[PDB]
Amino acid sequence: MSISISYSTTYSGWTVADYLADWSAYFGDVNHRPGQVVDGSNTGGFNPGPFDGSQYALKSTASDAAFIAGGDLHYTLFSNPSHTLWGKLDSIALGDTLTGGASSGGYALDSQEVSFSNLGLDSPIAQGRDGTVHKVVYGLMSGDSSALQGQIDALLKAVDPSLSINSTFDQLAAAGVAHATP
Repeated sequence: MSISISYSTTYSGWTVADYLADWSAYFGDVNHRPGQVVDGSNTGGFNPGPFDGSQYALKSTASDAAFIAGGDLHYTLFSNPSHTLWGKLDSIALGDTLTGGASSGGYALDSQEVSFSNLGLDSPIAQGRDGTVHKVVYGLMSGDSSALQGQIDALLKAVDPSLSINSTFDQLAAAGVAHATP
């Protein structure tokens, strides 16, 4: 099946692009870069882990913002090509207050704002950091939602060419693609 969106009633009138720019700015940058991963505060984590699973989750350094990437995900760590997220990305959940982890049976958000599901993205290991899955998720880590925006846009176009990243969540609901939280 094709892209499926969940949205808080708050954002009914908001556009997906406007939402993502404010989200990404609110989440900020955890500075997950060479020489800047010196402890556990900015790694995120995998479920089940240690470097592969059905979820990768990360919370903001600055705020209570967090995201959960869902799929069948893999991370090379120090192995060539190094520091590459690859695999199937099915979903991206954005919201507040990450709970849980590997030891409690999964990551969760207390307050989900928006989620994008059935993304159908799939990157092979050998593509390295140029893979779409890596760029999408690493962008969210870095306070840049661009790659994710582009991919959401393309998927929406394919459902109905009047739909885009610049559509309202309400508009997307009218087209069969999104649903507000009751």
